[PDB]
Amino acid sequence: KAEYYNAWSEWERNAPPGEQRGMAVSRLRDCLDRQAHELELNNLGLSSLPGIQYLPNVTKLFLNGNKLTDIKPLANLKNLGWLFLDENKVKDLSSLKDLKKLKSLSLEHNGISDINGLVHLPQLESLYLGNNKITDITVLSRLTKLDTLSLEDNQISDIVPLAGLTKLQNLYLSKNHISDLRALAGLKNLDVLELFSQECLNKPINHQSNLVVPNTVKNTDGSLVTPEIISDDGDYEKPNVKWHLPEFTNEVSFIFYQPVTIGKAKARFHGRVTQPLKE
Repeated sequence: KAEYYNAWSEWERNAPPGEQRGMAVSRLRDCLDRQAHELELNNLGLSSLPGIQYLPNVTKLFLNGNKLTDIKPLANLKNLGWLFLDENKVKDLSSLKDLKKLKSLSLEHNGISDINGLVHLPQLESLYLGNNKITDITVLSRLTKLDTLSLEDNQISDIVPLAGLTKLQNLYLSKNHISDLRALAGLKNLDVLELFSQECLNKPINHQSNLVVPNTVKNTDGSLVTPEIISDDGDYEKPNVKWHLPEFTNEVSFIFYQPVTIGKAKARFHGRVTQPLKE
């Protein structure tokens, strides 16, 4: 504990060129001294953590509203059940690998794209990944104990990794790039499902005066969703969206609004497909 108090003072003096490192050192000492289960470090602006070697009574770590980029210091908090890292800048989760009791992880607004470190947390029950940069969700197929998964406001178009996650009950997928719901067809245990605000972007094609674009928006059974609104006087004749474009234009689009039911869960699958055109 002398060595701990010491490490923490050195760290307190390395604030980069508005971090509340005094308050943090106070909280760390209070936590260690009382062998507390909770270490509350929210909104301190911290850009790093010192060495923390042995807080094995700590089961709840609150770090919302800091600016951490490296969570290697958390690696030995092996008894953590709840970890909150909202609005940090963490971009690799491999340092969590020995946290086998972790049940809840919040990591909103970190800008993370590489979530492969989740492979080490098969017992996770709640995972909050809203507002990140996630395109590749293939790790999530390992997280078969999740009850709650937020993936909203990411860059996800391939949801196949969720297809076997039948335990899922709360699933937030709004503000992604999802046009095909088939991966959700077996998720009949859902209560909450959010699928609004999709913005899907086709690869460019050449402009033609008679344009014919296959519809790519699919229900959970693979059937095509009839567009609601089509740009530029276009029409729909399944399976195609059609336009007459006597002059070049650089894009056309269409909007879809589809009630979905998966088990008991009811949601609106609602979004836009954009088709860029090359002259």
